[PDB]
Amino acid sequence: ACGLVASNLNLKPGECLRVRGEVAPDAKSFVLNLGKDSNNLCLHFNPRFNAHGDANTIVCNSKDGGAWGTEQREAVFPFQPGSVAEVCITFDQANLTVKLPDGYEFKFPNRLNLEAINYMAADGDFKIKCVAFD
Amino acid sequence: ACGLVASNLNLKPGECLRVRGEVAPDAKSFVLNLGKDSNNLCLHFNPRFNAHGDANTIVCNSKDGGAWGTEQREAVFPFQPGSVAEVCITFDQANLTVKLPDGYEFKFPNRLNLEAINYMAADGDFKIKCVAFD
Ligand SMILES: O=C(O)[C@H](O)[C@@H](O)[C@H](O[C@@H]1O[C@H](CO)[C@H](O)[C@H](O)[C@H]1O)[C@H](O)CO
Ligand SMILES: O=C(O)[C@H](O)[C@@H](O)[C@H](O[C@@H]1O[C@H](CO)[C@H](O)[C@H](O)[C@H]1O)[C@H](O)CO
Repeated sequence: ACGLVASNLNLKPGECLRVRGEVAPDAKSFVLNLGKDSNNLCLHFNPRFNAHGDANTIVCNSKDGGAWGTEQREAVFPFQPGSVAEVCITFDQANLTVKLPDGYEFKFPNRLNLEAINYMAADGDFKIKCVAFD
Repeated sequence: ACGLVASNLNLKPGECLRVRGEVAPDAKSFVLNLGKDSNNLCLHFNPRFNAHGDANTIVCNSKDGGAWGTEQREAVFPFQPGSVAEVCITFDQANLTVKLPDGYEFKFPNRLNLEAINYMAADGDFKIKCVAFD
């Protein structure tokens, strides 16, 4: 919405999307959105340092034809304000797999049954430095 | 564009944009477009392997409010079909500096009044593997 927006990614099941960015020193929250377009997101990835009453919590959700799905809250938080963070994402028909710094990872269901990821957007307190496709 | 489209790049003067991609084995042409949007390009970078009657020539141009400017052709063509190529681009108010594989570097005048570069699009026989902001 205000950070980097990319489309025509043509990311296929099995392929690895790597994103490296800078976490603001005064970070409250940042967002990575993945999906078909801005209205159809298979992953809304929202680490909240201190936002919406949440402290040190990753919130995940989907968006289907403009409507948000049910929020899932993760158990882990390997992010520090004022540091460099890398996130790696892959997916298949059933699940997205998100790999985090310090060896953490979680799965989030592929609620939209997407077979290609064509859209990515960053927002909030995260400056993208590098994007790569493996 | 069938290729990657990126917006909100916020590339400022003196900053370096690095693009790595695979050139198709039967490549005829590829395009990197940089500017404000699809109608307003401070750089249209178009290596022609075999297109528009041209052979192994880099064609550069600008686009201003939908109108193509005066074409310039460069003297070197350090691109091989079926290989990986990195291109680095910096800019200031006067010129864009394009650094090519095999060390060659050329300048293309900045014909637009751009404070920052916010838009990038790739097209043709070039598959983007990595984008980095430096
Ligand atoms: O605080 C809550 O539990 C509440 O459900 C909020 O998380 C929620 O906020 C939105 O969640 C979305 C993801 O599900 C996005 O992160 C939005 O940016 C965020 O506003 C509420 O629906 C509104 O406060
Ligand atoms: O052959 C020429 O010299 C002539 O100028 C062609 O290069 C020109 O082609 C267009 O050049 C643009 C950049 O200046 C873009 O690359 C367009 O895609 C391309 O068609 C002629 O207009 C071709 O009819």
